Amino acid sequence: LAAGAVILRRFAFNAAEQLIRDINDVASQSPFRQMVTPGGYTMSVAMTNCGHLGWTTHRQGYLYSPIDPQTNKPWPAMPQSFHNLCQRAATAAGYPDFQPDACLINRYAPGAKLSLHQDKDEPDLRAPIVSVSLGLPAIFQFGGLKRNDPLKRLLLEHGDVVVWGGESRLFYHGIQPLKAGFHPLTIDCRYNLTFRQAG
Ligand SMILES: O=C(O)CCC(=O)C(=O)O
Ligand SMILES: [Fe+2]
Repeated sequence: LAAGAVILRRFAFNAAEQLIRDINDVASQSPFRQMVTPGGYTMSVAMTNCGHLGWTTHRQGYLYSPIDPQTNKPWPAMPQSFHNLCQRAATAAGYPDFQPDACLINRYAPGAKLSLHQDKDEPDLRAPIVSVSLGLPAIFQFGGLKRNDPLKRLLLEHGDVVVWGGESRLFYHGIQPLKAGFHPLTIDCRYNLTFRQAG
């Protein structure tokens, strides 16, 4: 249960293969990299971005940049497959006007994890975030408006799309260590795309 959240399991099943081809295309321009947090610690999840803006870590904290700090070049353009799926999911969830200008791409290797955090780097917290999972299943955990609220667990599997809007948009959340396994399309990892209106 998550007020404001719209869970569309297997919604992206049909576009999965194409999405994976485009993730590889994006990674060819802006390679996956394990960003270092302001405290000086390497994240276990590997990331990259496509679209006008990209989420990244900085010395002063977190922020969106139109330039890839590693390549010093713009992030790859938002592929059509990405925009089309996000549009259908957003509209289906009730957000037909949602127009993302950034897509953070996370890659989870076996054991990779993402500790509890809030996504508050966006200008308007009223705009939802569309999440698309691919490959191996992962346990998504979330709490409440506070970092010490009751944590709930939700398994996200290949093709699962969740539109995080309303109150859920501000919930603390994370991903538990990815259990080892095999998937025909991603082999041994999980991918997650999150579309955001960062501009
Ligand atoms: O991988 C996930 O399902 C969570 C992605 C996320 O919330 C983020 O990276 O900010
Ligand atoms: Fe997040």
